[PDB]
Parts: sequence; C-alpha cells; structure tokens
Amino acid sequence: ASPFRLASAGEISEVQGILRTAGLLGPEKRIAYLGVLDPARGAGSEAEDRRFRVFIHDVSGARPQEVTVSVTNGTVISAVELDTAATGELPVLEEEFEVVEQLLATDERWLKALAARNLDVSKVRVAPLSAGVFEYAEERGRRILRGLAFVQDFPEDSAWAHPVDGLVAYVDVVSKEVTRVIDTGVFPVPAEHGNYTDPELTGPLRTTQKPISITQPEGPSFTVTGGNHIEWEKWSLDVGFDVREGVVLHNIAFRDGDRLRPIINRASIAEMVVPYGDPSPIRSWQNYFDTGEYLVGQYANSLELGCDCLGDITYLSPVISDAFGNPREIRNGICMHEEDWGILAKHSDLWSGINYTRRNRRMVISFFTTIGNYDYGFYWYLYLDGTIEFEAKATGVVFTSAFPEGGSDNISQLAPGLGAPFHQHIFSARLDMAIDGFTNRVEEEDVVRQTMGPGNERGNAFSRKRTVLTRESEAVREADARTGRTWIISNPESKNRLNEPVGYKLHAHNQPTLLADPGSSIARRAAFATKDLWVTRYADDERYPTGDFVNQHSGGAGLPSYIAQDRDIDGQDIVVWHTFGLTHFPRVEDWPIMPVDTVGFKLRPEGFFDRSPVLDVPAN
Amino acid sequence: ASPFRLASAGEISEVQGILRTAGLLGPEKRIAYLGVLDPARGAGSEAEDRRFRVFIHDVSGARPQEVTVSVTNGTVISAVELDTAATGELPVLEEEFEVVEQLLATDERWLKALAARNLDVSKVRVAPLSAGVFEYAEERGRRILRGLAFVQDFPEDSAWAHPVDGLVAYVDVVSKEVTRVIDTGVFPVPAEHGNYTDPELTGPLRTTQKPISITQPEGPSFTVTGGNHIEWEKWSLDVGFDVREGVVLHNIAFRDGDRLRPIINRASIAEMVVPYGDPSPIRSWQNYFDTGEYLVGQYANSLELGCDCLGDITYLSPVISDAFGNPREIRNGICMHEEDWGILAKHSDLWSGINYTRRNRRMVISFFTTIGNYDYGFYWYLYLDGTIEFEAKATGVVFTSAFPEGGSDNISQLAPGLGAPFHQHIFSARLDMAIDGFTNRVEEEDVVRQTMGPGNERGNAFSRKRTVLTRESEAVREADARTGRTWIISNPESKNRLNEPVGYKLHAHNQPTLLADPGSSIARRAAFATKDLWVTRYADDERYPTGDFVNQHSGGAGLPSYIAQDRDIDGQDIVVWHTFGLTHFPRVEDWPIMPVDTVGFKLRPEGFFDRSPVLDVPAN
Ligand SMILES: [Cu+2]
Ligand SMILES: [Cu+2]
Ligand code: NA
Ligand code: NA
Repeated sequence: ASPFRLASAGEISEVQGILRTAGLLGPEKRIAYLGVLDPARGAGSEAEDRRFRVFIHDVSGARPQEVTVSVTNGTVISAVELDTAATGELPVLEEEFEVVEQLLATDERWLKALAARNLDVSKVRVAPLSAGVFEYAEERGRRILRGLAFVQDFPEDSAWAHPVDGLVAYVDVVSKEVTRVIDTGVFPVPAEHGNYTDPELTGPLRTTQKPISITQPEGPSFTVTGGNHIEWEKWSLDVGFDVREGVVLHNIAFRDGDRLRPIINRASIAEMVVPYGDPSPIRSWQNYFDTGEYLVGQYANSLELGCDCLGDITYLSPVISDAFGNPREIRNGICMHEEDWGILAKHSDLWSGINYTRRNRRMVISFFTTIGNYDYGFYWYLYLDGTIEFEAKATGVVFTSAFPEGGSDNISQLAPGLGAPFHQHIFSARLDMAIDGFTNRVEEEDVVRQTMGPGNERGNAFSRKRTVLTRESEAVREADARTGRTWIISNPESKNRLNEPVGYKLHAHNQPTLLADPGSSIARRAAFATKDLWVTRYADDERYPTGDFVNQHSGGAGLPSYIAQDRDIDGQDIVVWHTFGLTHFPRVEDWPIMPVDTVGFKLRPEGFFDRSPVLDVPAN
Repeated sequence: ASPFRLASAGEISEVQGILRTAGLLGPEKRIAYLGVLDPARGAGSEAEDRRFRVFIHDVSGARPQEVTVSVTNGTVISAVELDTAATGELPVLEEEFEVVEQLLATDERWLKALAARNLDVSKVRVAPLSAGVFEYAEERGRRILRGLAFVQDFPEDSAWAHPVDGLVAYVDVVSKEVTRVIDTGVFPVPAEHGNYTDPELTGPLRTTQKPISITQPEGPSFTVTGGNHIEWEKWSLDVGFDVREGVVLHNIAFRDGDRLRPIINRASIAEMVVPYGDPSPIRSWQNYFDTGEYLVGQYANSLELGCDCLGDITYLSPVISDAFGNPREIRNGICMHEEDWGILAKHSDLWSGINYTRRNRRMVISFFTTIGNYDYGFYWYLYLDGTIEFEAKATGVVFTSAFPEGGSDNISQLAPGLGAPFHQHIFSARLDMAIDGFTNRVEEEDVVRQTMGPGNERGNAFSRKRTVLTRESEAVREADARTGRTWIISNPESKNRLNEPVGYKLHAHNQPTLLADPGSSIARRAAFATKDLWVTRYADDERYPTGDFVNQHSGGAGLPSYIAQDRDIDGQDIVVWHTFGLTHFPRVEDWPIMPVDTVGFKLRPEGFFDRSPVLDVPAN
C-alpha cells in the first residue's frame, strides 16, 4: 500500500508491456535506466499513481528518448527525444563493455601495437572506460568509450597485475568503429602475478583465528512491514533501491513520546567520481562517475551470510530492469541487521553512590557494488541516541600502470615495474532535509577565539558564531577544520522546551576536495566536488549534483546551474549536498588486493530533543 | 621473568618496607605517586633490576621528596628534596579531597554565603578542584584546592543539577585554612532534578531491545603469558599499567614471516587537560590536568562483565599503592577481547571469475576512569592489517553553572536556569617510536596541487611532497586538513623490497587545538596543547609533556623546554607527541547524563610490508 514500496517484478513487466505496445521498445531499443519516481510534494496525496522514468537507447543511431509511464493506469505519460550533443549521452550499457575488446581485436592498428610487444591478442583484456569531454571535436554527439589493455596469462589470472602502458584506443560503440589508436611507446609489461588466491603468494593460511559467534536468540529488535518499512528503537524509515543511486532512505523519522518527528525526507549518495591524477596522455582523461555514468545499483553484489554480513541478517532482494525490460532480481542485495556499539553512557557518582552503565546499538543498512577493479560498500547507520551516519568502504584492486624508469611524481610503485596512479574517490550525499517538517534553514557554526582583556582578564574564554545561509548564491561553503566548522540544519518554527529552534549538526571529516586545476574538464563536469557543502531549494527535477545525463556532458550541469537561480533558503524546503572523499596515494600494502579504507559523515541532534533521548534504555 | 611485567602486590609491599627501613616513610609521610621505571636503553642491560619511582608528601609541611628504589636489591638509589615553589607541587592526594567540604562547613564566611541563599550546609556538596597558578601570591609554595558548591536534595540526588553559582572558596589543605571566600552575588539554584534513574524522568523503560549474544565457542584467539604479554594475529606486545598514565603499551611488534619487527617501543596518553572557557571569576581558573594532577589510573573503574565489556573477556587486575604504601588491587580494571570488524578485503572479478571476501577483526585493550563528574574510556585497537588506533570515549555528567538571565556567549542552556560552560578535552599521546628498530625519522606529507600547463595539459595532475624534520627546533607542527597533511615515521636504514624506507603514517582527526589566549596561564602550563605534533629526541627523563610536577606549577617545564635542546632527530631514537581533543559546546541532549562522544588517531603501515600483510587470512 505504501507509495515508497520497492519496485516489484510485476511492475517492471507491466512497464515493458506498456513500452512495447506504444511502439517504444523495438529490437533496436535498449533500456539504459529504469526507476520509480518519488511522489511529488503533497501531504494529502491519497490516490496511488506508481510512475516509472525510463531512458531508452537506440543501437541503430536514432535519437534516444526519456519516457515516463504510469504502471497504475497502463499509459505513457510523456516521451521526449533527446539531443545528446546538448544535454549529454545516456549511461553506459553493460552490453557495450564487451564491444570494445571485440572491435579492437580486429583493428589493424591495435594488432600491430600488440605484435610489437609480443602479446597474444587472445590474452589481452580491455577495460572499457567512460570518455569524458576533451579536445576531440569528432566525438561530440557520438557514444565513445576508451579502452586500456591488461594481459591475462591464463583464465583465472588477475589481469590488473599486467597493464600494457603506452597504449590507448577510442571506440564509437554505435557505429562500431575504432576512431583512434594512440601508441606513445613500449613499456615492459609487469611480470609478477597478483593472484591473492595462489598458495605460492599467500603462504600457508593462518590457523590461529578462533570463531566469533554473533547470534540473536530472540530474533532482531527491528520489524519489517510492507516489504521495506523499518521500525527500530524509535526510528521509522523506508528502504528504497534505485538502479542509479543504490540504496535510498526515505521518511527518516524518530518517535519522540507520541509524536513521529521527521528528520530527513530522502537520503542518498547522488554521485560518486573517481578522478585520476596522472598527466600521461594514456590516462589523463580518466574519470569515473560510478553513479552517473555506470549506475552503481545495477552492479550490486549478492551478499553471503557469514562472510559479507555476519549476525542475524534480514535481506532485501531488489528488482531492476535488464536492457530489454525483463525484471532481474538481485538476490540478497541489501543486508539489514543491528550491532552492539559499546558503551552508550556511563557514570559512577561519588556523592549519590549510583553506578550507571548503558550499552549502545546501531541499525546497519548496507550494500556492495563492483565496478571493474573497484568494490565499494555503502553503509547507513542509525544509533540509539539519534545519530545518523554514512560510511563508504573502498576495497578491490587498485588501477595500475607501468612504473616509469626514473620514478614519477604522480604514480606509486607497488611491485617491480608496476605502478598505481594517484586518484581520489569523491562522493556527494544528497540530503532532502525535513527537520520537524519542511521549513528548514542551515547555519554555519565556527569556533570564535577571544583575546585576553576586559571581560576576559584571564584569557580563557572562547565562544562560537552562527551564520544563517539565506540565499543559494551564498550557500556554497568550504570546510575549515581549524575553526571546528560544522553546519546546523534547524527548523525556525519548531522550538524545544528552552524556546530554541530544533536542529541537527552535520560533522564532516574535512578531507580534501577535488584537486584538479579549476580550468580542467573534470572540474567543470564534477563542479560539486570542488566545495564541501551546497544548499539548494527543493525542486522535483533537481535530482543529481551532475545533472541527469552525465556521460560525455561538456560541463556545468547540476549544482552550478541549480545554485544560479539564487532562491530563498531561509526557512524553506531545502536540500543539503555534502561532498566528501578519499585522496588515495596507493601504498605497497594495497597490493595485490586492497584492505578496506573508509570515509563518511554523520549528523547529530542539536537541541532536537528536550533532554537525552536514551534515558529509557534498560540496563540489560 | 619479563622486565615489563605488571607490578605485584609483593613489590609494592617491598617498596614500603625499603622506604620504612631507610627512614623515609614515617607516620607523617604519604605516597602521592608510585610506579615502576622502564628499563634504560640497552638490550639485556644489568641482568634485571626492578626500580620504582616514588613521590613522598609530608603532612606536617616539610619538603616532599622524590625517591628511586631498587626492589630487587632492597636499596634506595636516590632521594632528593623538592622545592615545590620552584618545580611544582605533588599530585593531589585522595584524602585531601575530603578535607575541603569539611573545612568550609565551619568557616563563617562560607556559612554566611549559604545563609544568604537559604541553603542548608548539610545538603551542600563541594567539588574540590585543582587550583592552577593565578594572581594569588599567598598560594606560592602551598597546596591549594578550590571548591565549587552543589546542592544535594537527598542522599541519592544528582548534585550536578543544582550548582550554587556566584561562590567559590580556596583552601590550604596542609595547614587546614580557608584562605579566601569569594561571593559575587546570589544566583537562583536550578530546581529541576537530574536523576537519570528516576522513573518520573525516564518514563517506562523500553521493552523492545532483543539480546545480542557475542560468544567465542573455542575461546579467544589471543594468548596471555607472563601475566601481561599478548600474542594475537601476528602482533606481540606487553600491557603495562601506571597509576598516572593508566594503561601503557610496551614493545608493540609484528611477526612478519620469521622476524619480529618492532613498531612502537612505548605508547601512552601522557597528559590530558580540560580547560574551561567561561570568563566568570567563579570558574575562569578551572583547568583539569586529569593525568598530571589527579592520576587517572588511581580512579580506574572495576569493569563488569556483560555491561562494560561484552563478549569473551580476559581481565587484568593491576595493583597500585595506597597513600601508605599498601598494595591495592583494581579488580577487573582492564578488559581485553577481540571484536569482529566487518569486511577486510573484497573483490568480485569479471575476467577471472574469482569472488573473494575476507573479514577483519581488532584486538581491544580498554579501561575506564572516573574523576568527579566526568568518566573517560581509553581504548587501544590493533587490527589485522597492521593499523593501530587509539580512541577516547567521553561520558559522565557535564559540569554545570547557572544560566544567566540575559544569556551568555560562553555557556549553553541545558534546562531552566541551568547552564553548562564551554570547554575542551585535550589529550597528548606519547609514542616512543621504533619502526623496525630505533633509527627513525619523521616526514610531513602534504598534497600538492598542480597548475594546468606544459606537462599537465589537461589540468588533472596532483602530487605530494614530503619534508624531513631534521632538528627539534623545526619539529613543532600544525595540522592542515585542507592539504591532507599527515606525518610519516620511517626507518631510513630499513628498506622494503622496492628499496623504499619502511614507514607508518599518522592520521589525525584535525580537531581544534587549545583555544585560550596564548598569554593565558593555561596556554603556558599546557603549551603542548597549542600544536598538533611535536618530535623530540628520546631521553630517559623526558616523560610527560607538562613535566613531572604539574600541580600548581607555572610554565617552564615540559615540551617547550625539551625542544630548546635542538637535538638531531634525522635517523635517531625519537618520540612523537600528538595533541588531539574535543571542543565541547554542550547540547540539551547531553543532559542529564551525556551520551558518549569520541576522538582519537590512528597509524597505518606505509610501505612497512612488501605487500598486503593479510593475504594469509582464511575464509572460515
Ligand atoms: Cu583508490
Ligand atoms: Cu565535555
Ligand atoms: Na527539504
Ligand atoms: Na624511539
């Protein structure tokens, strides 16, 4: 019954039938994206209308289309033809990956480059990578992928150990022609293998680890109703899944006595970019938009009990569309469980004689995705005390290159002759806020140092200041770790019992933002990543910080364009966009498979409650 | 047999006997500090000689003494008379705290102040706090405590809810004299109670929490030998305990193949300061040096199984001296256990078809201390992948004041009429480094942004730079989160298989350092807290960043005096001192008992290993 329920297999089949009968899904058509639309703003929305948004690719070269369909009524709502040279290309299709390696295998320029290196073409894997927008005028309006080569010595070999440097090819995957093959010179192909399953590399496995058993003999403390509605320890929320963004959280609310109090209307990771910092022309174009160009949800892993998710696990199995409109289930794609989280509060009081200890817990909602060599885990945590936290876990295999003789300022050495170019992993969290309702504002809070003098004779005082962000043109903010800078989202019309506006404080990790030169292509296309915090006025169509069609878009779409409207954000329906990321100088310990590293952010209540919200937790 | 074993009850009794026999511990003497000395530099050295350092107070006013004793040989090694007006007072004795409230209860100025407020002296608790060094010349050379008053309505009442603002008293605890009583005016005593176990305040306790059972069917994976030597998942270390510093880690090493490789010789929290930022004369003197003035190990809690430490727990019960030299056991004062820590590494490879997942775990060594209203947890973590992390957990009851009717720039309101002054909690970690041995150096690593142009035509390149710190005068460093600044401790004489020096990288949280005016008393006494990182050359007597005698000591000791020696630190026996802390603007949710907040740091290997050190972890 819930408008926020997960898409079902039957819904996707109905969408396919509607498209087919409308003449929009012929044999030359492919679905590049399909997802359910959120309800529009309407607190009295009663009539159910489940609508789906679809991007339709044409493999014969005709213009693609954006289509909205109503599955409730069986109708096409709208269908518009897209001019991709203007508004950007559609996301990369899984089936286009294979095309790159196959086309190059018969190209005379590619074969001659491999022959010079004495490489068997049947052993050369090609990583198909997004193209971006650079100096090649012939690429405007065409679907381009770029390919980098790796050698696989045998079918189970890790090809990432054997990059073929000095060689790159560009491919039109619709006309199926190789536009350029660039050979800048012969580099030795690194010869050591990186097979982390090979006993010769691992040595004998440890026998010292004894089991840790985590069980819940009475079952978990949360309930799941209507397929994806969660109730847990005063929290209430809906767990969504979109093929582009992955797990999306809706309607995050907290039960304070007898009021259900909204906190966040919609939370998602709305973009993720991986820019590389190697100036070699072989790789200087390399920037993954894993969300916008590849769609992270379609590569979600099936998560194995006892290995990926340990404990008393409740799974969700989201359904997505394949390229032909058939439903595909991602079995066990989302793990949900609760975890002990140490001490919540503790005090031993000398004067009263009372000793008091309580334990903390968190609810975990997670999924894992694999995009080529990298694997990313996305974790949302809810804590007993009202804290909300996101954490990204980065693992997988580093992207490799040759390590030049004489060294490099932009590449790490991992093994003899084997390099790993410097890069970043930068995320954008889109937080459609609803602190006690939709009338919200953001304040920037800095620590204030005070000088010794009258009214501060001992020079010990310090203070803080808050600055309200009132218009979008002033709501593009930078971190300042030295002044303890945080941002407070408050509701000026909802006060706590002390007559102060209720709020939540965003705590950033204050990691570096995008390092590329401000005039670069990547800085224009990933403008969101150049600043830590953006605030916009809510609009239904402003969904992604990079725009709807990221692939081969020339730049400026998304947040720079939204912000330019300069709308009032002081006590309005607002959206917070937080940039955060990891700057990765690969170390030897990241090879041949990388131990997890993490980054994230959290939100803590700031006078939202009238006192601690966990006084009613029992002693166990 | 190990020279790093915990002090035994017999050793402490033997120290008492040696001091008594020597004429140093008559009835007027009190032991203010007693602890075991680490072995001097030298492998093997003088067979094995267990030496203890003792600070001896005299309750009749005679000069105190610092004494070193050999318990092995039954001898006093040295005994020096201290000039406390010059070099500082001894740490506060537990028996001196009780004196303050009793003395004030018979002072007519104190009684007159309470009568003016209609308060019954029998219900007034006095918090006895360290005095610091300010403008009162009569305090030089005397042991002073300052007292702030709180009303306890009944024996089980939380007195912290009822501060008596406008009133402070200073007490000479040796001569038993009230030196000054300062009354700046009557403030209403806040009337709401803060009794977090009162059902009237908690409401009915939750019935929704189902149990989480964490068990180890085959027992834990670590072994404890010789009382305090641990081996766990290739790590090797000794767990010490000192009444001043608390838990101290010795000889942290990692078994890499056949060789035991040192990493850290000694790790401790060597000072912690809690400065308050309220300029009211009632509190502008308030600064706790919990380690140096109070001795945090002395107030360690006994940790209860299932509440404080959950899982398969191994306890240590350290022994300390009471003020007369009798051994006192802190039963179950240190918890040790291993914990599951999620995914360690994961990759699903399209080309090889291999799916790979491994789980991480960490070893936890923890203790908790209670000093008045505050409770602090100290946590050391060792991870499978070579990471070492420290975390401080702050909880307890916030220190309160009246909330002034016109508002305040330096105090938060928590309840009607009840304030909580702004303050910080700042720690100093002393890391006696030994990366692959004692020849170490520190490099500061910053991200380097590059301009678009020749050799960087697409404006994507970025790099890093490392600066060696070669002398102590250049080794006082500040954080810079915007440039991703970290510090690398390396061994220039020990290279990995790529012929790079082995190293470890220190990752700070980049929180604000000390906020007080640089001219203030606290900035001079806690100079270490004004900078994020200090490096010194190792010396036996340079133990604490604030010096040996912190109580009522002006500046002149500690890190600023050590670094003036300007010693060579480039490939030498060095010590890293890292400042980190929390800046606390109390929120309503911190009342009436505060949920845990945390701060810490971590060290990660940086080319210490020749590849990932966790390739031999099994699937299980
Ligand atoms: Cu990376
Ligand atoms: Cu605090
Ligand atoms: Na909003
Ligand atoms: Na050292």
